[PDB]
Amino acid sequence: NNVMASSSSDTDSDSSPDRGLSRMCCVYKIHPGGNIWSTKKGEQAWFRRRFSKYEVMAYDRCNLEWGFSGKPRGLTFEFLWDKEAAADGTC
Repeated sequence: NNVMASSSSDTDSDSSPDRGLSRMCCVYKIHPGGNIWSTKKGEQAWFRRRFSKYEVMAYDRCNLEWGFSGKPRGLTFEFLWDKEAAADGTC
């Protein structure tokens, strides 16, 4: 037919949703702009932008759910890393 290669799953999720002591959050890089933005998995975050805040909740497997916020299309969400929140519990 055609040379088909193996489409492996790069983004695989072997992660505990939250460990309490280690409240893991997803850290992304928002483009354009180059804004480092993180969202704590399991809770809702608000994407603070120039003239707007967008309600969005981060899932356990690291993926977002944008609410009625209706954030702009054409933005690039580059997943940087999975990290834990700060000592106060926020990321």
